[PDB]
Amino acid sequence: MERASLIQKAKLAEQAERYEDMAAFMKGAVEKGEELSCEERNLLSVAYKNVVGGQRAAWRVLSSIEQKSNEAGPEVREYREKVETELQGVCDTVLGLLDSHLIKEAGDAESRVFYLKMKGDYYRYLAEVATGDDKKRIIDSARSAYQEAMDISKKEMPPTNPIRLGLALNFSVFHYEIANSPEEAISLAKTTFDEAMADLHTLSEDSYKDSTLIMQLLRDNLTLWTGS
Amino acid sequence: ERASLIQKAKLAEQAERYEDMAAFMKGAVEKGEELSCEERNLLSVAYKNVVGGQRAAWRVLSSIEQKSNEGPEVREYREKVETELQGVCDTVLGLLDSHLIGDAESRVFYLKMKGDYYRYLAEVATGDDKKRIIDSARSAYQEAMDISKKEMPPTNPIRLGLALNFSVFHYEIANSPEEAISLAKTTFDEAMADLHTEDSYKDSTLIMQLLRDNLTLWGSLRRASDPAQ
Repeated sequence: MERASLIQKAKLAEQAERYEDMAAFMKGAVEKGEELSCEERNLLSVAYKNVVGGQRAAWRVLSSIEQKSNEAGPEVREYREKVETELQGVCDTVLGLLDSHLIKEAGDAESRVFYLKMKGDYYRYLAEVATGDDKKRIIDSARSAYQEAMDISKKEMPPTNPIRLGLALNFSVFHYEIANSPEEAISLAKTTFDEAMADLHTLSEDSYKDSTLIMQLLRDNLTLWTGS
Repeated sequence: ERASLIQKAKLAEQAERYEDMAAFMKGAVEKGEELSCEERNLLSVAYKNVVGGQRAAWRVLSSIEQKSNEGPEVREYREKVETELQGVCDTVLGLLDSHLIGDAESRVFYLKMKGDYYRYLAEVATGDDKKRIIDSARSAYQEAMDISKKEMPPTNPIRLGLALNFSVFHYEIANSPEEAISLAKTTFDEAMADLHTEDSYKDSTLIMQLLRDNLTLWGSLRRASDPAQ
């Protein structure tokens, strides 16, 4: 069998910063149809986060140029469309993996939340580029994925859990940027922060590291969305 | 069309999409037309980044492969990366040889680029082949050095860049650390001499700084006397 080899190669690709290869290896490993361990889920996420991150960054540059020139010819639109299409291909691939293999009405709650957060994240990336037609559905598919994830995490995981914090952080970004609900973004972020803060002495070192890093991102967004 | 491919290559540079940038520049070249100064740099920037990423990865994987057996996945994947890297170098050398040609200034530039890409093949070549590739890199650089020395000022950034890379070739590839250091100091001392002199100062000085860096890396600067502390 080559599942273990695909996973070993994905770890090598991570060290070599070959994220497209990392994503492909993890995709193939998922497709062997066995659940992923904690380590393996993170490899899947790291890989696609980086792949899509690069496409999004590029799309932003190109879209920004396209808009500021509309008072550099058809080339900007054509190339922005190429990048956009490619990006959608990645999100569709990731959502295809989540729906066909990973998300299940079964198993522990953390991994359930992890995949639904991932589902919200990738529908949110589709929403970043979508036009009014697709937009509404997509925004809503992102909202339900996050909301379902939020409901589980709130009942099953501590407020200091990094998957829970990460979920809240991203859902608040969704509110601010995508849904155009800056109030619930600010509110969710403050609430998340304060609830986690109250529970910090229950966390000992090592877990405190992971969680305070995400709490620092919440504080940063809050300061940005308001004042220092 | 050609002008569109060049416009798209500029956009790809801004979006940091170097594989796309390389492909657009390849297509623009393929259309014969000599490249302007700006266009040559776009070609170089694109492939420098593409191959840079493959080299960095190859470095990591080869390093793991060597430290480890002192596991077939490492070899297989290192081979995949290596093969892909060779494909890029072969593509670039194919462009240089196929659509090479005009003037002395630009002739240096392409021969330097020819030396650079044969040097990247040498970074991974095994034996019978490695030894030949090293010479194709050496002649490309040497021919370019001879032109630059007779036609360009010692402050010229293409000339400085060529010297810098040829000296790297000597230390790393040819295992001639003596001429690598000789060449690198000679190059920086000859440029330092005529520094005061349009105004491309900052352009040139950046490459001078790389020569001192790589020389300090190979004691540090000049002799040491008692440091007051």
